[PDB]
Amino acid sequence: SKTNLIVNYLPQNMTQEEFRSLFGSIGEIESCKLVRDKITGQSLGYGFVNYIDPKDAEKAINTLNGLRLQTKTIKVSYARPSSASIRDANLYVSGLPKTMTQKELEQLFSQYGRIITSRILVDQVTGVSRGVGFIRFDKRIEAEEAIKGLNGQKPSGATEPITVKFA
RNA sequence: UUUUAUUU
Repeated sequence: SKTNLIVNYLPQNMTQEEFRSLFGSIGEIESCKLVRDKITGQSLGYGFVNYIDPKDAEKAINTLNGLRLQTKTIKVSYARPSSASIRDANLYVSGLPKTMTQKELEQLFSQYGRIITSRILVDQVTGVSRGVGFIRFDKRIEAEEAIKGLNGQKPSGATEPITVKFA
């Protein structure tokens, strides 16, 4: 992209100043905002940082992505243009082979469009896949095509069919 | 039904 970044998985405790302070260390910022609920005013867990120099936006991703703050591992990536087309493109998937890895889940779903995030939920005990997860596409239309194409289908080698629906 | 919460 260029100069605008979206930072996800920010801890609920991180303030607007600590946010600007953390990213301001990379280089000059034209603007940045820790997004908060319109009514409660509480952090929504993500924010945006727009640098003056695109080289610093690149440095921010290279140096800050994966930084562990409190219980989170933040993600820093390029913010795609604010368009209604990228909204509601999150899918909840279930019935996946428990042997399936995130790499395979994304290869399966990538046929339908650019994947923003993907995750396989694991048992909060032994760490065994639950065969359930999420896939967030770039465009809502791509998620629509993935539902039509994969909902109720059996992914190569799978003995059981998977379920795909909007989160 | 997520590192609850990826477009201010």
